[PDB]
Amino acid sequence: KHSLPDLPYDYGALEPHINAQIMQLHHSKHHAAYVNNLNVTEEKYQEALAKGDVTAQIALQPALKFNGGGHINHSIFWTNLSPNGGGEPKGELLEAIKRDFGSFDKFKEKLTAASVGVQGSGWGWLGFNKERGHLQIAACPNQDPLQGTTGLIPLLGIDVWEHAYYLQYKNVRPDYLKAIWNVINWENVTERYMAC
Amino acid sequence: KHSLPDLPYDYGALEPHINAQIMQLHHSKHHAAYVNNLNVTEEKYQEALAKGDVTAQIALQPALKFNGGGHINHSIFWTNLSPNGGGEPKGELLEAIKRDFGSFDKFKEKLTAASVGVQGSGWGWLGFNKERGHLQIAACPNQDPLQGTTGLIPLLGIDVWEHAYYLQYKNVRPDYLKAIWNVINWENVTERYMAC
Ligand SMILES: [K+]
Ligand SMILES: [K+]
Ligand SMILES: [Mn+2]
Ligand SMILES: [Mn+2]
Repeated sequence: KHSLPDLPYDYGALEPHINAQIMQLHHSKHHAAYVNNLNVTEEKYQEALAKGDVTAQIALQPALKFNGGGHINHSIFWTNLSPNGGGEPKGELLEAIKRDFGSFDKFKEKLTAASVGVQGSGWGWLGFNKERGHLQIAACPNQDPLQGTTGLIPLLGIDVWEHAYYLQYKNVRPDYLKAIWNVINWENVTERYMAC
Repeated sequence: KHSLPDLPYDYGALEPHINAQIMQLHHSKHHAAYVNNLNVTEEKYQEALAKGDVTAQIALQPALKFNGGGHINHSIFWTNLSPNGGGEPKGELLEAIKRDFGSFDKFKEKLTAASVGVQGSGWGWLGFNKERGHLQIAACPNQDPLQGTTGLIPLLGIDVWEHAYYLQYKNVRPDYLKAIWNVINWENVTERYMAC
Protein backbone atom coordinates (compact mmCIF):
# COMPACT_ATOMS: atom_id res chain seq x y z
CA LYS A 1 0.00 0.00 0.00
CA HIS A 2 1.31 3.43 -1.01
CA SER A 3 0.28 6.81 0.35
CA LEU A 4 0.26 10.49 -0.50
CA PRO A 5 3.43 11.99 0.98
CA ASP A 6 3.11 15.18 3.03
CA LEU A 7 4.48 18.32 1.41
CA PRO A 8 7.75 19.40 3.13
CA TYR A 9 6.47 22.99 2.98
CA ASP A 10 3.33 25.15 2.94
CA TYR A 11 1.23 25.24 -0.27
CA GLY A 12 2.04 28.93 -0.73
CA ALA A 13 5.76 28.56 0.04
CA LEU A 14 6.80 28.78 -3.61
CA GLU A 15 5.14 32.16 -4.18
CA PRO A 16 5.32 34.01 -6.51
CA HIS A 17 7.03 31.49 -8.80
CA ILE A 18 4.32 28.82 -8.43
CA ASN A 19 1.13 30.06 -6.79
CA ALA A 20 -0.59 28.36 -3.87
CA GLN A 21 -3.63 27.34 -5.91
CA ILE A 22 -1.63 25.17 -8.31
CA MET A 23 0.39 23.59 -5.50
CA GLN A 24 -2.79 22.77 -3.58
CA LEU A 25 -4.55 21.26 -6.60
CA HIS A 26 -1.45 19.47 -7.89
CA HIS A 27 -0.82 17.79 -4.52
CA SER A 28 -4.22 17.20 -2.88
CA LYS A 29 -6.15 16.40 -6.07
CA HIS A 30 -3.86 15.18 -8.86
CA HIS A 31 -1.25 13.32 -6.80
CA ALA A 32 -3.88 11.90 -4.43
CA ALA A 33 -5.80 10.45 -7.37
CA TYR A 34 -2.66 8.72 -8.68
CA VAL A 35 -1.94 7.10 -5.30
CA ASN A 36 -5.49 5.85 -4.80
CA ASN A 37 -5.69 4.45 -8.33
CA LEU A 38 -2.24 2.91 -7.90
CA ASN A 39 -3.40 1.04 -4.78
CA VAL A 40 -6.55 -0.17 -6.51
CA THR A 41 -4.52 -1.29 -9.53
CA GLU A 42 -1.89 -3.17 -7.50
CA GLU A 43 -4.80 -4.84 -5.72
CA LYS A 44 -6.24 -6.19 -8.99
CA TYR A 45 -2.80 -7.19 -10.22
CA GLN A 46 -2.15 -9.36 -7.16
CA GLU A 47 -5.35 -11.25 -7.90
CA ALA A 48 -4.56 -11.78 -11.58
CA LEU A 49 -1.03 -12.86 -10.74
CA ALA A 50 -2.20 -15.31 -8.07
CA LYS A 51 -4.40 -17.21 -10.53
CA GLY A 52 -2.03 -16.86 -13.46
CA ASP A 53 -4.37 -14.67 -15.52
CA VAL A 54 -1.86 -13.37 -18.10
CA THR A 55 -4.54 -11.50 -20.03
CA ALA A 56 -5.62 -9.68 -16.87
CA GLN A 57 -2.01 -8.71 -16.09
CA ILE A 58 -1.48 -7.26 -19.58
CA ALA A 59 -4.82 -5.42 -19.58
CA LEU A 60 -3.76 -3.71 -16.32
CA GLN A 61 -0.41 -2.43 -17.60
CA PRO A 62 -1.61 0.97 -18.84
CA ALA A 63 -3.25 1.80 -15.50
CA LEU A 64 -0.34 0.59 -13.38
CA LYS A 65 2.20 2.50 -15.44
CA PHE A 66 0.13 5.70 -15.57
CA ASN A 67 -0.82 5.78 -11.87
CA GLY A 68 2.40 4.23 -10.60
CA GLY A 69 4.34 6.68 -12.73
CA GLY A 70 2.19 9.53 -11.47
CA HIS A 71 2.99 8.64 -7.85
CA ILE A 72 6.72 8.17 -8.49
CA ASN A 73 7.11 11.35 -10.56
CA HIS A 74 5.26 13.67 -8.22
CA SER A 75 6.83 12.29 -5.05
CA ILE A 76 10.24 13.16 -6.53
CA PHE A 77 8.98 16.52 -7.85
CA TRP A 78 7.87 17.78 -4.41
CA THR A 79 11.39 17.15 -3.05
CA ASN A 80 13.01 18.82 -6.09
CA LEU A 81 11.43 22.14 -5.06
CA SER A 82 12.00 24.34 -2.01
CA PRO A 83 11.16 27.85 -0.82
CA ASN A 84 14.91 28.10 -0.11
CA GLY A 85 15.92 26.69 -3.46
CA GLY A 86 17.14 28.48 -6.56
CA GLY A 87 20.60 29.66 -7.51
CA GLU A 88 23.19 27.20 -8.76
CA PRO A 89 24.39 23.84 -7.45
CA LYS A 90 27.86 23.51 -5.91
CA GLY A 91 30.41 20.77 -5.45
CA GLU A 92 30.54 17.56 -7.45
CA LEU A 93 27.15 18.15 -9.06
CA LEU A 94 28.29 21.47 -10.55
CA GLU A 95 31.46 19.79 -11.84
CA ALA A 96 29.52 16.90 -13.35
CA ILE A 97 27.24 19.43 -15.03
CA LYS A 98 30.04 21.56 -16.50
CA ARG A 99 31.75 18.36 -17.63
CA ASP A 100 28.74 16.87 -19.43
CA PHE A 101 26.99 20.04 -20.61
CA GLY A 102 29.78 22.60 -20.95
CA SER A 103 28.43 25.01 -18.34
CA PHE A 104 25.50 25.44 -15.98
CA ASP A 105 23.71 27.75 -18.40
CA LYS A 106 24.02 25.38 -21.36
CA PHE A 107 22.49 22.79 -19.02
CA LYS A 108 19.54 25.08 -18.19
CA GLU A 109 19.02 25.65 -21.89
CA LYS A 110 19.11 21.94 -22.77
CA LEU A 111 16.72 20.91 -19.98
CA THR A 112 14.40 23.82 -20.82
CA ALA A 113 14.32 22.89 -24.50
CA ALA A 114 13.53 19.26 -23.73
CA SER A 115 10.73 20.34 -21.39
CA VAL A 116 9.16 22.93 -23.69
CA GLY A 117 9.46 20.50 -26.61
CA VAL A 118 7.24 17.82 -25.06
CA GLN A 119 4.27 17.35 -27.39
CA GLY A 120 1.29 16.83 -25.14
CA SER A 121 1.76 15.99 -21.46
CA GLY A 122 5.04 14.76 -20.04
CA TRP A 123 8.18 15.44 -18.04
CA GLY A 124 11.63 16.86 -18.61
CA TRP A 125 14.35 15.03 -16.68
CA LEU A 126 17.98 15.39 -15.65
CA GLY A 127 19.08 11.83 -14.91
CA PHE A 128 22.17 9.75 -14.21
CA ASN A 129 23.27 7.04 -16.66
CA LYS A 130 24.81 4.37 -14.39
CA GLU A 131 26.22 2.38 -17.31
CA ARG A 132 28.09 5.33 -18.86
CA GLY A 133 28.75 7.23 -15.65
CA HIS A 134 27.45 10.58 -16.88
CA LEU A 135 24.48 12.96 -16.58
CA GLN A 136 21.81 12.87 -19.25
CA ILE A 137 18.67 14.75 -20.21
CA ALA A 138 15.51 12.93 -21.22
CA ALA A 139 11.82 13.66 -21.72
CA CYS A 140 9.05 11.22 -20.83
CA PRO A 141 5.47 11.15 -22.11
CA ASN A 142 2.48 11.39 -19.78
CA GLN A 143 3.36 9.74 -16.46
CA ASP A 144 5.99 7.27 -17.70
CA PRO A 145 8.57 7.21 -14.86
CA LEU A 146 12.17 7.86 -15.85
CA GLN A 147 13.91 4.89 -14.22
CA GLY A 148 11.30 2.26 -14.98
CA THR A 149 11.22 3.04 -18.71
CA THR A 150 14.74 4.24 -19.57
CA GLY A 151 16.91 2.98 -16.73
CA LEU A 152 18.22 6.47 -15.91
CA ILE A 153 18.29 7.40 -12.21
CA PRO A 154 16.20 10.56 -11.75
CA LEU A 155 17.86 13.63 -10.22
CA LEU A 156 15.59 16.56 -11.17
CA GLY A 157 12.17 16.53 -12.78
CA ILE A 158 10.10 19.27 -14.36
CA ASP A 159 6.38 18.58 -14.79
CA VAL A 160 5.08 20.05 -18.04
CA TRP A 161 1.51 18.73 -17.89
CA GLU A 162 -0.68 21.80 -18.37
CA HIS A 163 -2.16 21.45 -14.86
CA ALA A 164 1.29 22.27 -13.52
CA TYR A 165 1.24 25.82 -14.89
CA TYR A 166 -1.91 26.77 -16.79
CA LEU A 167 -3.77 28.64 -14.03
CA GLN A 168 -0.83 30.98 -13.63
CA TYR A 169 1.10 31.02 -16.92
CA LYS A 170 -1.65 29.98 -19.33
CA ASN A 171 -0.19 28.63 -22.58
CA VAL A 172 3.19 30.30 -22.10
CA ARG A 173 5.14 27.22 -21.03
CA PRO A 174 8.48 29.09 -21.41
CA ASP A 175 7.47 31.56 -18.65
CA TYR A 176 6.68 28.67 -16.30
CA LEU A 177 10.08 27.08 -16.98
CA LYS A 178 11.88 30.40 -16.54
CA ALA A 179 10.27 30.76 -13.11
CA ILE A 180 10.76 27.23 -11.76
CA TRP A 181 14.55 27.63 -11.72
CA ASN A 182 14.04 29.96 -8.73
CA VAL A 183 12.70 27.18 -6.48
CA ILE A 184 14.81 24.19 -7.55
CA ASN A 185 16.10 22.48 -4.42
CA TRP A 186 19.70 21.88 -5.54
CA GLU A 187 20.40 20.36 -2.14
CA ASN A 188 18.02 17.49 -2.92
CA VAL A 189 19.30 17.04 -6.48
CA THR A 190 22.82 16.76 -5.01
CA GLU A 191 21.70 14.01 -2.60
CA ARG A 192 20.11 11.97 -5.37
CA TYR A 193 23.30 12.47 -7.36
CA MET A 194 25.69 11.41 -4.56
CA ALA A 195 23.53 8.32 -4.00
CA CYS A 196 24.44 6.91 -7.43
CA LYS B 1 -0.55 27.51 -46.76
CA HIS B 2 -3.13 27.01 -44.00
CA SER B 3 -4.71 29.65 -41.79
CA LEU B 4 -6.49 30.11 -38.49
CA PRO B 5 -10.22 29.91 -39.20
CA ASP B 6 -12.46 32.63 -37.74
CA LEU B 7 -14.72 31.54 -34.90
CA PRO B 8 -18.38 31.35 -36.09
CA TYR B 9 -19.38 33.03 -32.82
CA ASP B 10 -18.21 35.40 -30.08
CA TYR B 11 -15.60 34.14 -27.57
CA GLY B 12 -18.14 34.44 -24.75
CA ALA B 13 -21.00 32.82 -26.69
CA LEU B 14 -20.69 29.48 -24.90
CA GLU B 15 -21.14 30.99 -21.43
CA PRO B 16 -21.55 29.65 -18.80
CA HIS B 17 -20.65 26.17 -20.07
CA ILE B 18 -17.23 27.18 -21.41
CA ASN B 19 -16.06 30.61 -20.28
CA ALA B 20 -14.78 33.33 -22.61
CA GLN B 21 -11.23 33.17 -21.27
CA ILE B 22 -10.72 29.54 -22.31
CA MET B 23 -12.29 30.10 -25.73
CA GLN B 24 -10.07 33.12 -26.34
CA LEU B 25 -6.87 31.33 -25.27
CA HIS B 26 -7.78 28.06 -26.99
CA HIS B 27 -8.44 29.80 -30.32
CA SER B 28 -6.08 32.81 -30.53
CA LYS B 29 -3.11 31.19 -28.78
CA HIS B 30 -3.22 27.39 -28.96
CA HIS B 31 -4.83 26.95 -32.39
CA ALA B 32 -2.84 29.84 -33.89
CA ALA B 33 0.42 28.22 -32.76
CA TYR B 34 -0.55 24.92 -34.44
CA VAL B 35 -1.31 26.64 -37.76
CA ASN B 36 1.91 28.66 -37.81
CA ASN B 37 4.03 25.62 -36.91
CA LEU B 38 2.14 23.55 -39.48
CA ASN B 39 3.03 26.05 -42.23
CA VAL B 40 6.68 26.13 -41.16
CA THR B 41 6.78 22.33 -41.07
CA GLU B 42 5.17 21.85 -44.50
CA GLU B 43 7.71 24.36 -45.77
CA LYS B 44 10.66 22.25 -44.56
CA TYR B 45 9.03 19.07 -45.81
CA GLN B 46 8.74 20.41 -49.36
CA GLU B 47 12.47 21.08 -49.35
CA ALA B 48 13.41 17.64 -48.02
CA LEU B 49 11.06 15.98 -50.50
CA ALA B 50 12.44 17.96 -53.44
CA LYS B 51 15.99 16.74 -52.83
CA GLY B 52 14.98 13.25 -51.76
CA ASP B 53 16.21 13.63 -48.17
CA VAL B 54 14.44 10.63 -46.61
CA THR B 55 16.06 11.21 -43.23
CA ALA B 56 14.79 14.79 -43.18
CA GLN B 57 11.26 13.64 -44.06
CA ILE B 58 11.21 11.09 -41.23
CA ALA B 59 12.69 13.52 -38.70
CA LEU B 60 9.84 15.95 -39.49
CA GLN B 61 7.02 13.45 -38.94
CA PRO B 62 6.42 14.19 -35.24
CA ALA B 63 6.08 17.93 -35.88
CA LEU B 64 3.85 17.57 -38.93
CA LYS B 65 1.55 15.12 -37.18
CA PHE B 66 1.35 17.14 -33.95
CA ASN B 67 0.78 20.55 -35.59
CA GLY B 68 -1.20 19.26 -38.55
CA GLY B 69 -3.34 17.25 -36.15
CA GLY B 70 -3.74 20.29 -33.92
CA HIS B 71 -5.04 22.35 -36.84
CA ILE B 72 -7.39 19.63 -38.10
CA ASN B 73 -8.78 18.76 -34.66
CA HIS B 74 -9.48 22.29 -33.52
CA SER B 75 -10.94 23.44 -36.83
CA ILE B 76 -13.51 20.64 -36.49
CA PHE B 77 -14.02 21.33 -32.77
CA TRP B 78 -15.04 24.99 -33.30
CA THR B 79 -17.79 23.86 -35.69
CA ASN B 80 -18.95 21.11 -33.30
CA LEU B 81 -19.96 23.78 -30.76
CA SER B 82 -22.65 26.46 -30.93
CA PRO B 83 -24.40 28.90 -28.59
CA ASN B 84 -27.60 27.42 -30.03
CA GLY B 85 -26.45 23.84 -29.64
CA GLY B 86 -27.35 21.31 -26.98
CA GLY B 87 -30.31 18.97 -26.71
CA GLU B 88 -30.46 15.81 -28.80
CA PRO B 89 -29.91 15.14 -32.50
CA LYS B 90 -32.87 14.28 -34.74
CA GLY B 91 -33.41 12.38 -37.96
CA GLU B 92 -31.03 9.80 -39.39
CA LEU B 93 -28.26 10.65 -36.93
CA LEU B 94 -30.49 9.85 -33.94
CA GLU B 95 -31.51 6.57 -35.60
CA ALA B 96 -27.91 5.64 -36.36
CA ILE B 97 -27.05 6.39 -32.73
CA LYS B 98 -29.88 4.31 -31.22
CA ARG B 99 -28.99 1.52 -33.66
CA ASP B 100 -25.27 1.39 -32.82
CA PHE B 101 -25.34 2.41 -29.15
CA GLY B 102 -28.78 1.34 -27.93
CA SER B 103 -29.99 4.83 -27.04
CA PHE B 104 -28.80 8.43 -27.01
CA ASP B 105 -27.94 8.26 -23.31
CA LYS B 106 -25.85 5.10 -23.63
CA PHE B 107 -24.02 6.99 -26.39
CA LYS B 108 -23.36 9.97 -24.09
CA GLU B 109 -22.05 7.58 -21.47
CA LYS B 110 -19.73 5.75 -23.88
CA LEU B 111 -18.28 8.94 -25.39
CA THR B 112 -17.88 10.47 -21.92
CA ALA B 113 -16.07 7.39 -20.60
CA ALA B 114 -13.69 7.35 -23.56
CA SER B 115 -12.96 11.05 -23.07
CA VAL B 116 -12.46 10.94 -19.30
CA GLY B 117 -10.35 7.80 -19.68
CA VAL B 118 -7.68 9.44 -21.85
CA GLN B 119 -4.39 9.18 -19.95
CA GLY B 120 -2.60 12.44 -20.58
CA SER B 121 -3.71 14.76 -23.37
CA GLY B 122 -5.97 13.64 -26.19
CA TRP B 123 -9.40 13.61 -27.80
CA GLY B 124 -12.61 11.65 -27.55
CA TRP B 125 -14.28 11.06 -30.92
CA LEU B 126 -17.57 9.92 -32.42
CA GLY B 127 -16.65 8.80 -35.92
CA PHE B 128 -18.04 6.98 -38.94
CA ASN B 129 -16.53 3.67 -40.06
CA LYS B 130 -16.94 3.75 -43.87
CA GLU B 131 -15.92 0.11 -44.29
CA ARG B 132 -18.47 -1.26 -41.80
CA GLY B 133 -21.12 1.41 -42.31
CA HIS B 134 -21.61 2.20 -38.62
CA LEU B 135 -20.81 4.82 -35.95
CA GLN B 136 -17.84 4.24 -33.69
CA ILE B 137 -16.21 5.82 -30.66
CA ALA B 138 -12.45 6.28 -30.46
CA ALA B 139 -9.92 8.20 -28.40
CA CYS B 140 -6.74 9.71 -29.83
CA PRO B 141 -3.57 10.72 -27.99
CA ASN B 142 -2.23 14.27 -28.08
CA GLN B 143 -3.07 15.84 -31.44
CA ASP B 144 -3.25 12.67 -33.55
CA PRO B 145 -6.12 13.38 -36.00
CA LEU B 146 -8.88 10.79 -36.17
CA GLN B 147 -9.06 10.18 -39.92
CA GLY B 148 -5.35 10.28 -40.66
CA THR B 149 -4.48 7.68 -38.01
CA THR B 150 -7.53 5.40 -37.79
CA GLY B 151 -9.41 5.99 -41.04
CA LEU B 152 -12.64 6.92 -39.22
CA ILE B 153 -14.45 10.01 -40.54
CA PRO B 154 -14.81 12.49 -37.65
CA LEU B 155 -18.30 13.64 -36.68
CA LEU B 156 -17.92 15.06 -33.15
CA GLY B 157 -14.78 15.74 -31.15
CA ILE B 158 -14.23 16.51 -27.49
CA ASP B 159 -10.89 18.06 -26.55
CA VAL B 160 -9.64 16.73 -23.21
CA TRP B 161 -6.25 18.46 -23.12
CA GLU B 162 -6.17 20.25 -19.76
CA HIS B 163 -6.03 23.68 -21.44
CA ALA B 164 -9.55 23.02 -22.69
CA TYR B 165 -11.05 23.05 -19.19
CA TYR B 166 -8.57 23.64 -16.37
CA LEU B 167 -9.14 27.37 -15.82
CA GLN B 168 -12.81 26.72 -15.21
CA TYR B 169 -13.20 23.12 -14.04
CA LYS B 170 -9.73 22.49 -12.61
CA ASN B 171 -8.99 18.76 -12.38
CA VAL B 172 -12.64 17.73 -12.48
CA ARG B 173 -12.74 16.53 -16.09
CA PRO B 174 -16.18 14.92 -15.55
CA ASP B 175 -17.73 18.35 -14.81
CA TYR B 176 -16.29 19.74 -18.05
CA LEU B 177 -17.74 16.83 -20.04
CA LYS B 178 -21.11 17.14 -18.33
CA ALA B 179 -21.25 20.80 -19.37
CA ILE B 180 -20.09 20.52 -22.99
CA TRP B 181 -23.19 18.53 -23.97
CA ASN B 182 -25.11 21.82 -23.63
CA VAL B 183 -23.28 23.48 -26.54
CA ILE B 184 -22.84 20.57 -28.97
CA ASN B 185 -23.89 21.75 -32.42
CA TRP B 186 -25.90 18.67 -33.48
CA GLU B 187 -26.71 20.44 -36.73
CA ASN B 188 -23.03 20.33 -37.72
CA VAL B 189 -22.56 16.73 -36.56
CA THR B 190 -25.55 15.80 -38.75
CA GLU B 191 -23.97 17.46 -41.80
CA ARG B 192 -20.69 15.62 -41.35
CA TYR B 193 -22.72 12.43 -40.94
CA MET B 194 -24.86 12.93 -44.08
CA ALA B 195 -21.68 13.65 -46.04
CA CYS B 196 -20.43 10.08 -45.58
K1 LIG C 1 5.08 4.66 -1.21
K1 LIG D 1 -6.60 25.11 -44.21
MN1 LIG E 1 1.56 16.83 -12.41
MN1 LIG F 1 -7.06 22.10 -27.58
